[PDB]
Amino acid sequence: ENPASKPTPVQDVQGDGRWMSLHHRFVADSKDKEPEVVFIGDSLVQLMHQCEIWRELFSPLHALNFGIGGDSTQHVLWRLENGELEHIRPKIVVVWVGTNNHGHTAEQVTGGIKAIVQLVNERQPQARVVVLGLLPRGQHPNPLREKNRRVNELVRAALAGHPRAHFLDADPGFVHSDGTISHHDMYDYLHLSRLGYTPVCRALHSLLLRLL
Amino acid sequence: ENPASKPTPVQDVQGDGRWMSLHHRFVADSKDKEPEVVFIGDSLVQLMHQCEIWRELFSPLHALNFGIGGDSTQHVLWRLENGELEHIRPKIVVVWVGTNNHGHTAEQVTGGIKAIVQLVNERQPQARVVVLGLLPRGQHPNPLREKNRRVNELVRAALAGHPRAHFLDADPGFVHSDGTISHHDMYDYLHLSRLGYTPVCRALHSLLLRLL
Repeated sequence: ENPASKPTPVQDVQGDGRWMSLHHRFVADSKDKEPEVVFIGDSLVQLMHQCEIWRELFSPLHALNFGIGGDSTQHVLWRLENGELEHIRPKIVVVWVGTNNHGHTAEQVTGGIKAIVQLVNERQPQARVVVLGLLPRGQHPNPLREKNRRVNELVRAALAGHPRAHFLDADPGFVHSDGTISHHDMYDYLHLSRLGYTPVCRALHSLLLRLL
Repeated sequence: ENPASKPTPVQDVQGDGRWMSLHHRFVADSKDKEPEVVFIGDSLVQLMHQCEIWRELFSPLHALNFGIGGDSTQHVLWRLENGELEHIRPKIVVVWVGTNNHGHTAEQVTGGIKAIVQLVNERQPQARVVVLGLLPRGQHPNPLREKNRRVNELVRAALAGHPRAHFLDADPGFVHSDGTISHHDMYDYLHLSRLGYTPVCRALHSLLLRLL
């Protein structure tokens, strides 16, 4: 198996059960609500709900945010299989995950993203899927930039022939000419500041509006 | 040794060097600035700079935020020893760390907090130190709540006899009568929402103003 595409929950090694609490909250959300758009992924998804305004762009679209910080592809795959797509019939599912897949190759991460798209295509066949590219990270040039770029190439190639599957590069050019990423854009060179989120969210929002 | 009080940097096992970038940024901050207050700790400190307004309460006090998500006590101790207290002469240092010290007992975590206070007392003897209590976490009752409470008891007892060392319980009562924490307060039952931050920041700000 590709570990990136074998669905598995996060194991609690801390003791407070937070990841399963989040999953259960989302399951309840889907049971009780009727979203047009559901967003799922890692902290870049989750903190959009706080740290960008979410309220002005995405709230109007009738959206649920199932981001969880730290998730890898296989965790998002498990969550979609285990309740978060039940009781709903979204028009669009937005996926943003793979930057946390440490120890997986770029090809394995791509297989995890492809597996997520396929599950959504099975469980929610009416939905369009939007996959976001993995953003650059690290203050300076480093292997995860190359990795992330290579996933993006491979995912873009995989989705090119997919009528209702859409790859979106949301990066406005966070890596400057000198190789650096500004902490004004990503405060810790991974996570977006409010300023970082603006261009990202703008780009997503445009696409969503087109599709919708 | 108590692992919580043996200073050690976070080892990069991902490859993008972000933790050392953050440390180096803070070192540069201290080299170039003249804070009256420096805040140091984990993500509860770091995201105050974003996710609470920071700008209206803490900015006026001439403050630097050296929070880093994921740090344990020993990481904060290393960072203070390795450059982040150089070139400055703050009136107050605010410490908030120990919730991430997984695998350390409550007594070991307390020893790490005590070690941090002692280092600040050595390197910046004019400064008052403010330690925040560890907040509850997890949606429901769990061992980390008891752990965190027990650190708070032990730290409060340790600091009681310390003229210029101040323990602040900033918890307004996030654990409700039914044992639960609301995701409106902590979106993932650890990290504070903007709403969660308001009472916390209010309480800190009051204390700071008294002291100052």
